[PDB]
Amino acid sequence: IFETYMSKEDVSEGLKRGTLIQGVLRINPKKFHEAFIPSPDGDRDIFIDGVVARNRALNGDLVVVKLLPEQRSAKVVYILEKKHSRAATGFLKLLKYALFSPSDHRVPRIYVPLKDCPQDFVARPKDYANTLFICRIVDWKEDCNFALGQLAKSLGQAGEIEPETEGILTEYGVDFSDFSSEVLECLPQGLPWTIPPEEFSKRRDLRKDCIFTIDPSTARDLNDALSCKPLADGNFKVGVHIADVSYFVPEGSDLDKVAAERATSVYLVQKVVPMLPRLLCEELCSLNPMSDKLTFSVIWTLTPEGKILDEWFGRTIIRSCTKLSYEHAQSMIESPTEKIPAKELPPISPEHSSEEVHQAVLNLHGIAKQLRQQRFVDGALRLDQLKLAFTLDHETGLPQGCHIYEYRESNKLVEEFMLLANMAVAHKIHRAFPEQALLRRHPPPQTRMLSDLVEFCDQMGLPVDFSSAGALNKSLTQTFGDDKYSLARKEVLTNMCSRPMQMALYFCSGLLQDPAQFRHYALNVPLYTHFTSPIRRFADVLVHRLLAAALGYRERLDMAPDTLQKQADHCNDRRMASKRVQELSTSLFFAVLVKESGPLESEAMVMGILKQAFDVLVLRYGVQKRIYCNALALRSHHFQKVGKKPELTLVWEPEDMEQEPAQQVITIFSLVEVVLQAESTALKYSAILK
RNA sequence: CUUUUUUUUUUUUUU
Repeated sequence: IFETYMSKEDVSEGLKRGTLIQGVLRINPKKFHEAFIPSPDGDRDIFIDGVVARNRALNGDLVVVKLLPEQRSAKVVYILEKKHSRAATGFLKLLKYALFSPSDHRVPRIYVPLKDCPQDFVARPKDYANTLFICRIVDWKEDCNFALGQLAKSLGQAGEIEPETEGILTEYGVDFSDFSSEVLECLPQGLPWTIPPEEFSKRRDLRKDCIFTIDPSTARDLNDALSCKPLADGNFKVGVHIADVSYFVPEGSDLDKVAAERATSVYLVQKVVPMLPRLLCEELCSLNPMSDKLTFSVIWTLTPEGKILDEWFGRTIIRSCTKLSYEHAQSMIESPTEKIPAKELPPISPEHSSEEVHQAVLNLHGIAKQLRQQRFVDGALRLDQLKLAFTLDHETGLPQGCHIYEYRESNKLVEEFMLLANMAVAHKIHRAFPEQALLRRHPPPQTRMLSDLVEFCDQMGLPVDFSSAGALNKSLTQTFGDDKYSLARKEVLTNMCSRPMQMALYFCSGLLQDPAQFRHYALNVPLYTHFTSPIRRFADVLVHRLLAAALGYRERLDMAPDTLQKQADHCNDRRMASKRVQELSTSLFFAVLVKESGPLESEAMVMGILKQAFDVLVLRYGVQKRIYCNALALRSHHFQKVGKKPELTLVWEPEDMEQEPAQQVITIFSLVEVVLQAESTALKYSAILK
């Protein structure tokens, strides 16, 4: 039996008086009996014990609590915003009712009436033990330990790719359905679409320039293009061109409401959930080569060291000549003084030659190198962990093998100019409208648990400092490197260092009072926004509208500073849910590859020792498994610590008794060899020492 | 009714 809620007027009175504290609930996955909300001060988080004192609140919901008299303990007394999707995936069992158990251990256990269950489930239920179901919570009583739910549908067989993919898509709230006819009725009509003739005067015509895009090979939507031209005085004219999406998305139409509802596109291993209809996403706005397109552009005149001497914003019309990749661009970067033959090059428009593209990407790389060096001298921080990419089968969709996604120079050449374009646009739209502008901000990391990393790195002979961000980056660069063990050292230390960092936020400039909170911590800039990808995000469409209002092409936005804050608040959770969905898609496909590729042999580094287990990080792939002594064939094992440094001694079992048993020493940053083997569970495997 | 063990894994760029 729980406790009833209190009135909204009493919530407001006690929240203004100061007896109640609001905050976002976080629920421990490994032990569901405890919950945490962040403190408004910042000293230590607020504890909520039990399931009863959580009071029907779910993970991610923004609740209001009251502290018990005496870590400080509180109980949930009200819920303002229900931020959880209230849906789950799981299994149906039997005990008037039937039991539903979700896979997630934070979601409670659900009663479903047998009217919702299918017609042959009550008799012979043995075949419905590996069937995935989607169930939605609709009501939870004050006197029931179990929620009441409605069964949506049957997903499929548990352990497959598409039932689990659609289940994890549905559990986070990603709308992966199709667009209604009231959305496609706002699209432009006429299959051979052409540019209207009144737009040859309000936009600048750059059809004769050398214009190119550099994008991955498995990409159908293109959001940006680049151009470089050498001047006659040793300078460069560099132009960045962004697809004009806001011309095709008017304000107030249902297309704009749908694009604001699904605030971003979700990219998975096998497919993509878009933001716009396929016409706008793939033909009209996506800058395919050999076609005239309407863009919105920023053009600079830069020195060879990359210093701004001129700036011009404005709407233009381009015609791209080629579509390069990240592999051809590396070929022309790494062949500076040799003509690459045309057999290994993509097709190009006949108006231009490959010499122009070759010298253009050489000049852009030359500017981008100096921009990188100046940005990291200035104090930018970059904590890059390891990401892997799979190779699929064209007839069944199963993975064949995974490789390591390498961050080459062509991913930096684009990134420097995109950061330059965002840095220009943020300054322009902040000096134009100081009370309505959409910008990003990164808070400084938490002071409480950065100190724990300080006392951890005080030991173990590691000379790092966390006084700033550029100091942290220069310390992680200039301590160890260029080895086979030092790179694993770098990976384990980066994995520990990325834990106290906060998450970046969209915000409106008319609600924060001081300019200290406008700062972006990791790039070390005072102003930042997103502008260069309007097909993938809706915040860039908002920035396009604001900058077109700032340039005098249209009237000022008629939206309040609270509407922009609400839209940014929606975009933040949409981005977070999208990132979580791609993480689980990567985990799903790796588990499928492990099960269908036998045991996998790799090396690992120990990053944590417990009494009966220790945690490794697999170097070849990038996952963090746990190894238990119960699965080991040892004679004995002993745990020691001296100077707060853990120590594990393993005494193995010899194959013959006429020989002294071997010894194994396990401490932090130790290189071991492991093998990954799937087990009888559908989506589970284990790591075992070899 | 629920895991072979105390929460926080982030930033940037392109898909």
